[PDB]
Formats: sequence, C-alpha cells, structure tokens
Amino acid sequence: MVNTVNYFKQKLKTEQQIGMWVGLADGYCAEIAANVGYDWLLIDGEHAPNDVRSILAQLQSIAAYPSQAVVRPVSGDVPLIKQLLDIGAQTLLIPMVESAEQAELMVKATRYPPEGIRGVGAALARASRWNNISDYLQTADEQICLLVQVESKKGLDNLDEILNVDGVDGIFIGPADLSAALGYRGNPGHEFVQNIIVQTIQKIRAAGKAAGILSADEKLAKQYLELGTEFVAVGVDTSLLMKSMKQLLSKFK
Amino acid sequence: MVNTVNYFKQKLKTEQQIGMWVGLADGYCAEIAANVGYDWLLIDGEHAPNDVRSILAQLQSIAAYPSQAVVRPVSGDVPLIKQLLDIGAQTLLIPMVESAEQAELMVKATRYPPEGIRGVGAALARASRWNNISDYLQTADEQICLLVQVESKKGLDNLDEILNVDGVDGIFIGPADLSAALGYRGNPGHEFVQNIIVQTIQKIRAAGKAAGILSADEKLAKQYLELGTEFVAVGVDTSLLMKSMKQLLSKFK
Amino acid sequence: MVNTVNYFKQKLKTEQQIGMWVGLADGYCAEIAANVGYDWLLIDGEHAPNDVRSILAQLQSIAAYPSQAVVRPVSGDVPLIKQLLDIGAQTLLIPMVESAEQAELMVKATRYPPEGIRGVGAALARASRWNNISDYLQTADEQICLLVQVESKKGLDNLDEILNVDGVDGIFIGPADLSAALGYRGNPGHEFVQNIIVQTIQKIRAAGKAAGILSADEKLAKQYLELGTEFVAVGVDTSLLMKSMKQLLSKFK
Amino acid sequence: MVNTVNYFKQKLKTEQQIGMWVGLADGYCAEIAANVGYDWLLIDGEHAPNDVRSILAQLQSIAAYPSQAVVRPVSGDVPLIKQLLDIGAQTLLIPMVESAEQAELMVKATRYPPEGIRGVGAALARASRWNNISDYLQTADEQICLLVQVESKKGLDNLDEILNVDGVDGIFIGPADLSAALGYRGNPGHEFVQNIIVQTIQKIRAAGKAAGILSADEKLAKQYLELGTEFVAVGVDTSLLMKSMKQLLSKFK
Amino acid sequence: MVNTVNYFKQKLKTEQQIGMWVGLADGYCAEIAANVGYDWLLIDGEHAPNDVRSILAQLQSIAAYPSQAVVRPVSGDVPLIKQLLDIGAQTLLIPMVESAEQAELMVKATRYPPEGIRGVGAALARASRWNNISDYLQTADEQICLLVQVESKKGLDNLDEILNVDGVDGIFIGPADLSAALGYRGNPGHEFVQNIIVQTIQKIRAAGKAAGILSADEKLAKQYLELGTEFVAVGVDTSLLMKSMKQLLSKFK
Amino acid sequence: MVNTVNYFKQKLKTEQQIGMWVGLADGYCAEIAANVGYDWLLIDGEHAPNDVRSILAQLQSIAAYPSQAVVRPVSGDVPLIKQLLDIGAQTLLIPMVESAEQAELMVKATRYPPEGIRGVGAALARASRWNNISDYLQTADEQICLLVQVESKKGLDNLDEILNVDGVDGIFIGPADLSAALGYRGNPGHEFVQNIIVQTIQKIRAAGKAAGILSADEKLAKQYLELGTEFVAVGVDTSLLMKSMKQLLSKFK
Ligand SMILES: O=C(O)C(=O)C[C@H](O)[C@H](O)CO
Ligand SMILES: O=C(O)C(=O)C[C@H](O)[C@H](O)CO
Ligand SMILES: O=C(O)C(=O)C[C@H](O)[C@H](O)CO
Ligand SMILES: O=C(O)C(=O)C[C@H](O)[C@H](O)CO
Ligand SMILES: O=C(O)C(=O)C[C@H](O)[C@H](O)CO
Ligand SMILES: O=C(O)C(=O)C[C@H](O)[C@H](O)CO
Ligand SMILES: [Ca+2]
Ligand SMILES: [Ca+2]
Ligand SMILES: [Zn+2]
Ligand SMILES: [Zn+2]
Ligand SMILES: [Zn+2]
Ligand SMILES: [Zn+2]
Ligand SMILES: [Zn+2]
Ligand SMILES: [Zn+2]
Repeated sequence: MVNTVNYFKQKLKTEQQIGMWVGLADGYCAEIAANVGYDWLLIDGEHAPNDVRSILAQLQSIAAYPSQAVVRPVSGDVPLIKQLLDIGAQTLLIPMVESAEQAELMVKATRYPPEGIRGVGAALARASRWNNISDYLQTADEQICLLVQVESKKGLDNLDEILNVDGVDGIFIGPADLSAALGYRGNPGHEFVQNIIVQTIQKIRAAGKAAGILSADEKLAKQYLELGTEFVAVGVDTSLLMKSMKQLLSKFK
Repeated sequence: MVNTVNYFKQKLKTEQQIGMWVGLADGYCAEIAANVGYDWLLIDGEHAPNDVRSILAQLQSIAAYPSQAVVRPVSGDVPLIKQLLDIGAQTLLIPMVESAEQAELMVKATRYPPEGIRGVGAALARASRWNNISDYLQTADEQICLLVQVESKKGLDNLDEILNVDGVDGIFIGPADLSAALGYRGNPGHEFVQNIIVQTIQKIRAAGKAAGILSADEKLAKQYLELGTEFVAVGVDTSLLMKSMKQLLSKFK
Repeated sequence: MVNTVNYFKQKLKTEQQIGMWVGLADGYCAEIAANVGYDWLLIDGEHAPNDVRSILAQLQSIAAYPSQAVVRPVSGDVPLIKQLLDIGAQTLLIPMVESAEQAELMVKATRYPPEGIRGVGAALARASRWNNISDYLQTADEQICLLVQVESKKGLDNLDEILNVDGVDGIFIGPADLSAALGYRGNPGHEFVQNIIVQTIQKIRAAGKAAGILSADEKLAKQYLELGTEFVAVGVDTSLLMKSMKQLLSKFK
Repeated sequence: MVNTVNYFKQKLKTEQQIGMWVGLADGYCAEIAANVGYDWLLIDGEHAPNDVRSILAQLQSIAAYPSQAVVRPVSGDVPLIKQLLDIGAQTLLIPMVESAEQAELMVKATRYPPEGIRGVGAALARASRWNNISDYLQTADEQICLLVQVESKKGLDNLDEILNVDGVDGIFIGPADLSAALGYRGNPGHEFVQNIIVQTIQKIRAAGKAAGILSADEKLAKQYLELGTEFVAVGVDTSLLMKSMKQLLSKFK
Repeated sequence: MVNTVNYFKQKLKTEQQIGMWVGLADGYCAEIAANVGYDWLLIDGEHAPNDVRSILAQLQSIAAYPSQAVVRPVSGDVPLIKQLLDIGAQTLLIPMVESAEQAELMVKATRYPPEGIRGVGAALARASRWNNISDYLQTADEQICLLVQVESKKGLDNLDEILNVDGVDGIFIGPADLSAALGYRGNPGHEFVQNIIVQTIQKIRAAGKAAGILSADEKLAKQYLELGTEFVAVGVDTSLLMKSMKQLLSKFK
Repeated sequence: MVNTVNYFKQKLKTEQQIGMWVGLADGYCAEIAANVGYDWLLIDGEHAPNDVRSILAQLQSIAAYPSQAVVRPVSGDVPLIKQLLDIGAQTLLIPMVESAEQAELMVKATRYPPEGIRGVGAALARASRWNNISDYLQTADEQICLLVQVESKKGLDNLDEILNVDGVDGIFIGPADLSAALGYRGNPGHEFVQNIIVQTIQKIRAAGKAAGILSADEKLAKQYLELGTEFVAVGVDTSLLMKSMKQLLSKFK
C-alpha cells in the first residue's frame, strides 16, 4: 500500500474547499456527514465531547468517502498531536496559537525525528496501516498538513511572525473566540470584528499561506469565498440538527 | 417517589401530539431532539441500530425534558418487551401486528401477573427506580401505553378484530411498510394507498382508539391532523440531518 | 491449559453456597462485587440492562476472583444460550421453565452434538480460550451446570416432571414472579406463598436436585438455609447501593 | 449515489474467493483484517461476541477497503436479518438451515414486500445511506446475497430440497458443526466426514449454486479449491492471533 | 430556554448542602445516586476512571433529578476545564490548588473572554443546549461555581492568599491528601490533622467563602456541620457498595 | 486481602522476563494475549488508541492470568500517572525521559506523600480494591515499579545521571524512537545504532538497574538476552495479527 494522499493539503493551492464542522462525536453521525459531499469534515476534539477513541471511530467511518478529515485537538499538546497522527489524522487544526515559537513547536510535533519530535510507533499506528504502508516512515511527513488558529489579540499581535513559520500550511480564523477576545462576545458580525477578519485573511494570503474560517452565515461565508479564502466551513452538524428539528416543529407548533 | 405519569397516554384522549422519530441511536443526539419541544420522541429499536443499552442511554437523556419517550422494539418479542419496560420505557410501539391474538399477547406482555405475563424484577428496574417508587408493582400497569402498528395486508385484514382488543391504546399506520405491502414500495403518496390510510384512520377513531402515523410530507401530515389523528410523527432525525447538510452544501456546491 | 473447573457445580452436592445478584450491568461494579467473597454472583441478563458484550466484560472482571459466575439469560432461547456458553459462562439460570419438554430442550442447548444442540465454534470462544484449552470439545459438557427457574403456576403444575429431567442440576424458585403468579404481587412473605415455597424446596431436594432461591429478607434467607437449600442469593447490588445511600442521607436529612 | 455493488455476489459465478473469519468483534481489529487483501471477511455474529452495534462498527471500518463483508447472524431470525440488512450488510450467511421451508423463509427475509417480508425503513438505514441512494427501494434486492449453512444431519437429509430454492445463492458447509453432528466432534479430518463434505460440494455445484467452506488446514483448503469450491475461508483472526503469539513465545520459552 | 440555574452556587450562602461522592464512573450508577435526594453529587474525574465522555453520560442521567452535579477534573488543566464546562458541568472542584496565582488562573479558566480564557464554542456545547439557550454567552458566567481544594502544606501555606481571590466561591479540604501531606497517611482522625482542618474551616468562613469537606465518619461529618461548613460530602458510592455487600455476607459467612 | 505482589518487579533481580506489546486496545484482545504465557504484557497508552477506561478493561482481563501488566502512559504526565496507578497498574513505562530531574519527578509521581506526590484516593481505587486491601496506603509503594525510556540523544546525554536516580527500577531502550533520533529512522539494525544500544545496555546493568528493550527481530532479541537484558519484548500484537493474516493469504493469493 502507498500512504493515503492528503488531497486537502494539495487543494490548499488549487481550489476553495467547503467544510462541515462535525461535533456529534459519533462514528454513525460522522458517516451521515461523509455522504453529503463536503470537501472537508472538521472532527472537533476541542468543543465536542471527543477523545482519541471516538475520533478514531469517526476517521474509520469517513475513510470510505471522498471528504477529507481534519481533526482539532483540545489544545496544542505535543503528546495528543502524536496520538491523533498515529490513529491516521493527516490534517490538524491547532486552536489558540499565539506566537511563532508555539507555531514552530506545532510544526515539529507533526514531523518525525531528527527534524521533528513526533513519537515513532509505526508498528502500532493506523497511520502506517500497521506497516502495511511499507515506506510510511519515509513518506509520512509529506502528507501531513498543519493548520493553526488565530483567534485572540495575542494571535493578531504575532500574526506576521506566525505567517513567517515554514511548516504552517494554513491559518484559520475562529470568529467565536476572536469576537469574544475583542469584547464583542456572540457578535462577530460587528464591523469592528469583520474589518479585522478581512485584513487578517488578506495578510494570510499575501504571505503565501492558505486562509480558513467558519461562518454559518451564508452572506459572510460567500464574502470570505469572494476574498479567495482557501478553506471555508459553512455549518455545524449540531446547529443544523437543532435548527432543522425546530423549523419543522414550528410548522405544527 | 410516585410512578412517572405517562402524559403521552393521557393526551391520547385530550389533544393531537406532534412526534419526532429518533434513529441516530445515541444518548447525545437524543438529548438534542429532546430540547426542541416535540410532544413525543420515537426511539426506534426496529430500523435504527439500537439495543436495550443504547435505548436506556437515550431514555436517560430525554428524561430531563418534557418530551414523552416512545420505544419501538425490533418485533413483538415478549422477553424484549419485558427488558424495555424494566429500563423504564412507558409507551411501546409494536411493529407488524396482524391479528387480535397477537395484539392480546402484546397487552399481556405489558401487564404484571396474574392478569399479564410481564416478568417481575422491580429491585433491578430503572422503571421502579430500584424500588424508590415504593408502590411501583401496584401503580405500574396504569402508566403503560400499548401502541400497535397496522402496516401489512394481514393487519388490514384483521383491523376490526385488533380494534376490539381491550388494552390496545392506539393503532399506528406505517406508510413505508404498508405501501410496500400494497405493491407501491417507496410511493405511499399514491391515491390507492392514501384512500386505504384515510379509511383506516376513520375506523381506528370510530372504535375509540387513538390513531397515529408518520409523514415527512408537511401537506400529508397536516391532512392527517385535520382528520383528528391523535399522534403524528412529522420527521426523522437521520433525514433532517442529511437534508439540512445537503441543502447547505448546494448553496456553495 | 485444562478447562476451568465449575466449583459451583461441584459444591451443589457438598455445601450451601451464598450468592449476590449483580444487576449493575458493568465490568467495574461486577469486580467490586467479586472482591467481597460470595460463593456465586448472578449476572442478570433478564432484569438488568445487559447483553452478550456487557456480560462478557463482567465474566472477565469476576474471573480473577474465587466467586463463581452464574448468568441468567432473558429467556430460554437456544441461540442466546449458545452465545453465553461461548463467552465462557459455565452455569446458566433459565427463567420461567414450565414443562419437562422445555427443561429437556435447555439440557440439549448446553451440550454439544451429537447428544445436544450447542453450536460448535471452539476456535472463536473465550470458553475454549480460543482452543488454548486443547481438549475443550471433549471436557466442556462436564463443567456446564444447568439451573432452571420454577416461578409460575404452570411451573408448579409440572414440578414433578421437571425434577425427573436428567441434566437439570438445580431448580431455583423466583419469589417475585411466583408471588405475582399466585395473586400476591409484591408480597411473597404471605403464608400462602411461603407454604408453597417450602413444599417446593422439599420436593426439589427429595428428587436429588439442588434447590435455590433469593431473599433480601435475612430471616427468610436463614430459614431457607435451615431447610438445606443448596444455593441462596441473599441480596441485590442495585438494592444494597440504593439502601446504603438512603440510610446514610437519613442521618443528615 | 448508486447502490453499493455486491462484488462478492457477482464473483460467485466468475472466480474462487478467499475468505478470513473475523471474530475479534472490534472495529479496530476488523480494519487490520481489511488491509490484508482477502476477497471476503466473515463478521461472525454467531460465535463471536457481536451485536448489531459492534457489527455496524466493523462494516464501517471494512467499507474503505476492497474486501467484501459477509455477516453471520446468531440464527435465521427474520427480525435480526432485517436489522443486519438495514446497517448495510449485503451478504448474509445463515447458520443451521435444515429444510427448503426454512431456506424459502430466509429468501423472503432478504427481499422487500410485496415479494418478501424485509421490513421497510430506508430513511433510517445506512443500507440506503439514509436515502442518499435515491433508488434504493428499487435497486436493493439485486445486491443482496443469501448464503445458508448445511452443518447437521437434517440439513444433509434436505440438501436436494434446499438446492432447489430460488434465491439461495450459496451453501456453506460448517465442518465444526457437521463433524460434531456426525459423532466426530473436533475431528472433521476423518475420511467418513471428508467423503460427505466432498459429495456435498459436488451436489451444491451440480445444482448451479456456489459452494463454500472454512478450513484452517492448508491441504484441505487447497483440495476444496481444486474441487471448484467458490468461497473458501482459510483462517480465523482469533486463531491466527493466538497461534502467532504462542509460536513467537516458544522461540524464547 | 433560560440557562440552568446553579442552585448549588446560590445555596452556598443560604444552607448546608449534603453531598455524595460518585466514583462508579457509569451513567446507570450515577442515576441510582441521583434518586436518593443528596443536595449535590461529586462526579470524580480525578480518582475514578472517568473521562469527558463518561462524565457527560453521568451529567445526562443526573439532569432529570434535583441533585446538583459537581465535577472534579484530574487537575487544574485549562483545556480540560473548557471541555467539562461545554458538556454542561456548572460547578467544578479543582484538586491541589496551592497559590493565589493558580486560583486566579482557575477563575479565568471558567469565564469567557475578554475577562477570562474559557474557549468559546456555544454552537457545539450541551452547556448552551446547542444555542437553544439563546443568551447563553451573556448568562453563562453567573451560573458557574468555582471550588478549589486545599489539601497540601503549600495550599495551607497560601490559604490567606487563596481566600483573597475574587471568583473562588468555596474551598474544599481533602482529608485523605492533607493527612498524607502532614505525614499521617490513612489517619486523618489524628488530633494534629483535625486541629488544622477546624482552623482551616474557621479561616475559610471568616473570609466569606464557602467551606467544604468529605468525611465517611458520621461523628466528624456532624462536627463539621456544627462548625457551619457549607458543603459536606458524607460518603462515597464505591465505599457504600463494598461495605453493604461485605456486611450482608458476614451475616451468612 | 493483601496487596497484589508485583512479581515483574521482583523478577528484575532474578530472571530475564519475555514480553509482548499489547496495542489492540481492547479487553478481549488483551485476554487472548494473557493466555499465551508471556512474563509481561505492555498495555501501550502512547502508540495505541487507549485511555484510562480502555486500559482498566485490559487490566481486568489480564488480572485472571499470571502475565504481569506494564502500562505505558502517553507521556510523563503526573496526573495521568496518578490515574493509571489508581486503576491498579503496578508497573509504569515512562516514554522519552531525558534528565535526572524528570526521572526524580516520575519517582515522586509513583509514591504517596509525604515522600512523593501521588494523589490519595484509596476509597475509589481498584488499586486498593476500594480499601478491601486494608493496609494499602502503607503497602502500596513497595509493589510499584518505575521504568523509564531512554530513546533520544538528550536521554543518552543524561544516561549516567538518570542511572543515579534512586527509585528508577529499569531503563528501557526504544529502538524506533532512538534510531529516528540518531538519523536512521526505520533502520535500528544499522551498526551505528546497535553499538550505542549495546553500550547503553552494559551501562544500565553496570549501575545496578534492569535493562529493557523491544525487538521483533529474533536474532537481535536473542543477542540482547545474551547480554543479560532483564526485560525483553519480542513482538507486538498488531504486527503479529497483520503478518499472520498476510502470510496465510500469500499461500492462496
Ligand atoms: O470560531 C471559533 O472560535 C472556533 O475556533 C470554533 C467554533 O466552535 C466554530 O467556529 C463554530 O462556531
Ligand atoms: O412507515 C413505516 O413503515 C414504519 O413503521 C417506520 C418507518 O421507518 C417510518 O415511517 C419512517 O419513514
Ligand atoms: O424472584 C424472581 O422472580 C426472580 O427470578 C428474579 C428477581 O429479580 C430476584 O429474585 C430479585 O428480587
Ligand atoms: O464450521 C462451522 O461449523 C461453522 O459454521 C463455524 C466455525 O466457527 C468455523 O468453521 C471455524 O471453525
Ligand atoms: O480527601 C481527599 O483528598 C480528596 O480530595 C478526595 C478523596 O478521594 C475523598 O475525600 C474520599 O476519601
Ligand atoms: O521503540 C520505541 O521507540 C518504543 O518506545 C515503542 C515502539 O512502539 C516499539 O518499540 C515497537 O516498535
Ligand atoms: Ca450492545
Ligand atoms: Ca473514552
Ligand atoms: Zn475557537
Ligand atoms: Zn414499518
Ligand atoms: Zn423471576
Ligand atoms: Zn457452524
Ligand atoms: Zn484529594
Ligand atoms: Zn518510543
């Protein structure tokens, strides 16, 4: 077997990828999302009740479908990053990255020694298909995609420095965390927040990195796509489930 | 503690109850449905990948919310009915009931000896809250609601006989199974099928039983409600999740 | 490896075995019970929310301890009996046995062909330790113990006939089901019920079979032990947990 | 989406398919087996500790790989067959089939009304991908493959009658159950048993049905492949795991 | 929907709340505890085998009952505190707090930006009921209760400084950890340890904070209640289960 | 009950112990490994998809068998070490130890106060069997075995310093991580790497500590045993499962 090609990683340079957030924390719900045809699915280990084992179940469900899996760990924890890479997550989204030094450490966390600090356990890893991918330890690093989130004032205060880090493939703006950080909690739609988001997208793309964002607002999502934003999540499974069931009940009250 | 009042059962005689089918087979997904405000939730043990333990988890999630839980077992199996009653399911929907004899056995399956054949295990049962409901063995039978499905030609061939069974609280029409039985598989909307459904509803209510049905078609659901149908399920969580995610992706393709 | 010796089975002829009912349906709770020193633990697949997989977890927990595991299936279902024997349950308690014909079928369900109808899958079974017990298919039948429950009027109406079945090692009286059957639901303590239980124990022992019963009442349990009852369960984990926590709260209200 | 093509079913007429038995009852272990390159994987719900939910997890793991999933239910139970088809099992192996009447009922259990008795729940089923396979109710029946086991004297006594049942795609011989039935428990290698197996294979193929068998014996398996046997399982994951670990330890003792 | 009112938090100023430690790590066992009528239940993520997903299951069980849930994480880990708040834990007990600086960081960990560092993910959170609590991001902070444990010499060495931290609602004394720290491991009953505990309680209440403690000793628990201790846990489910089963067996030996 | 004797720990001074790596992350697979007769089983929480709860299930499976359980946490995290000791892991293997300061902290993480920093929760711990081991808090420390991994240049740069730490019972060499660290990723067999491993083993044994290693290469493993290496893992369950299935398929292709 040859290593799984990371099409998400390649498509950062060639197209705009439409994403769905997956917080239902369940292999069965993840498979339903995998059938729709999203370019990427975000398995949320930060804000949904997920652990390594539930994330593995969702990777296994999604793997039969063309949608590319991206995993958000709860934090930029080097040992957790090791665990998520070994279960075979090829794209990681690190929350709350605030410095070049942190971004460099996240790069190393995703690469084998001697260049990085990724723990070696190829005989045990779904990532190597338990060494059925015979050249995994040579071919792994190339199909790993590192995304970091800028979603705090300190993040914005270190944006130029993070954008200068070789090995950061993309910067994702988190509007919920960023609008709260800016003193507009629950109101990312405010012009003060939006002007910062647009300037941030422009600076990310100007530095040759992929820009990413989530908006459940169709107008904002289409505006971000018009700016050339490379990876745009357009909804959340928990949100769509709740809203679809409420909208239906409202017809009958 | 006093036994949990079965409001679904009482409301069969006082109002029209709006239902949501729950086939996501997950305590977390069931809790999302429970927040919406449906009169009843159908935990599907027949057509969703559920067992006694996953059904228990969903009952525990839903229990904090006003929505009344109804459980469909895979078949009219007396031992399985015993298991679902002891985990505290107070309303059962029995699929594919086809005779007065089978309906009578389902009545007995829901009632303690000597009048019924429900196995006695109150010290172990969530139903009795492990005997914290001190008079459970005396008060149980009154808060148990038996619904049976007519969804085959043999069912329709025995409808008057089933409607004469004391202890059957409601007859639910399954349009998917019934339309397939009638040689219109996937096409319940056909006049031939609809005329049989309307006459069946009329006969059920004429005999003093509650009538029920599921349609994801808003016009059909509102038509069934105009006929006085007592319990109408208006959607399915798997369907709404899939449809909401597809409709969203179609705005971006 | 040699087959696990069924000490419960042997001790039916040599001593009185004190039992604990295990309905917490959890490998961790079962291990707590296993540390106490009961002669036997009843893993209840009839009245606790258990399935083959949760019963396997509890067998694995209990296996490191001297307490002997007995499993109650939800009913006398031949295929379920096959499944519980293969995960390595060596003693079964069949509920609601009502005839010699049913008891004979339960005997066959526990024995390999050509004498019985137990399905053969030794390469897959924890029971054979995946054939690490090299002579399992020759030594299995001898360490299997069959117990049947008499707990209905029809059971009592066929008692002499069931006691004449070779391969029934013990008859267990279920006071909850039997008192309900007799029209004293929730009141097995009534003299009418107790006189039948005592006569039933005497007849079981007179026929050379082991007699068994459960009573959470210390006086009744000691009375049954004074009659020579061979296997007596003296409590239920769910009951003891609820009562211990209520008794403690009552000191502080 | 178009219905998943059942290549196992097609290949019954065009080649000899090599199989691996999957009794580790685990989505993670099933994925390891899926990477090897077997033509088919048997998810054993009869002799391994599986239920609908653990079988679903293994179907989801295997689905990303070319290996074709076959599911063995614990018995020819119509409602369980319904449950396994809806989670998306396209080939079923029914144990201990003993008459044309039973084989005919298993055919009906796999087909939608009005021709069969398969319960209709396409909105809830992974099988239809929750109706994302838009024509599922019209295209389902064609991609369903029914295999029945002859593994008892009564099965052999009804072989010609079973082979005359339209809708039985294949007859699998179970050497463990059959050798036990014949009074050679644990010793299927005996000439008495082998002569019956060879004649049975010849009779199956003469009637235009696919023949199947399992043997962990390389010589027997190759002899069966030489006879033209269409589906041959050549090992068992539990057996291979145990033997590989034993053989390794023996080098160091 | 309005945010769940934290009655535990309000009752810190109005009454003495009686608690039960829940370490059986199981939604089913947590529901048994929830039926008893304790003012609060401690779901132990530090010393019972719990993770975010098992803690979620226990919150869902308890939510139908008046008992207030408190969650102890394994340590004062900011990302884990984020995870436990989003699954809807409204009161946290932080183990081994040893400085004002650590206590201040725990305050921030429980509050949204810009005032705190709690990660924002309201669309995914059971805490917000997936935004069905429409003003959650404005009303959340007020119903969150922070408790910290003083249970080391360094804790006692920084007690006045911790008691001066705005946002610490209560200080809980851990007698097991504290007695071990003081060189009296397993012997918290010693006068040396008790005099420190009493003075510590007096200082906590003198600073206007709620004091808390656990003792399975009825006399010590009643002494702590006589001192005005606001939240007193009086037992542990694992302890009561083990003790109740041992005491019962001792009557029969 | 008396504390479980750590025979692995005793045997570090008296014999050479043969080990099997357990990465199938499953109570059922762990039991299969436990039946083989390995001196020790490594439950891998670093490179297999395990958490505290799945590790507990595997400890419970293994506990009925003579094989000694060793647990590798994902990192030298003090709170995780606390959690793994309380579920009853008596031997820990800490990955990537790189200084005497870190080794000293790992020693303290395994010992109760006042000498160590292990959190006290004996009432809740399987380790104390919920205090059924009456003297646990006095006898615990003696049956705990600390192993540390040297598998980086910084580890080798601090080897003499680590070997001088009282309370480190053994140093395990990780050839995968070490060969990668040395710029021979995937090629530990190279003479440059092997000469370092041999000198490292000699230095470990010269300092009076137990030396450990894993090699799936029979020749290398036997060479290490010839050097006097005290604990040698000779294979990996995931590797043996994959290879056994591949080698079998290759006979039929
Ligand atoms: O927006 C953010 O802050 C995020 O990083 C995650 C959110 O959960 C996501 O955008 C959904 O609103
Ligand atoms: O319609 C039926 O046949 C049913 O009984 C159940 C179906 O799954 C339900 O109606 C959803 O279409
Ligand atoms: O008493 C019975 O009827 C039983 O067979 C089972 C009961 O659950 C048990 O005795 C506990 O009351
Ligand atoms: O051989 C049989 O009887 C079977 O049907 C199943 C067995 O488990 C299989 O052949 C493995 O020995
Ligand atoms: O006492 C302590 O140290 C605690 O913080 C927790 C203990 O597990 C609890 O008190 C039970 O003894
Ligand atoms: O070798 C190492 O680096 C290890 O520490 C763990 C590996 O997973 C093990 O050796 C199997 O190759
Ligand atoms: Ca199950
Ligand atoms: Ca987990
Ligand atoms: Zn964010
Ligand atoms: Zn139906
Ligand atoms: Zn009974
Ligand atoms: Zn068979
Ligand atoms: Zn403590
Ligand atoms: Zn390593």
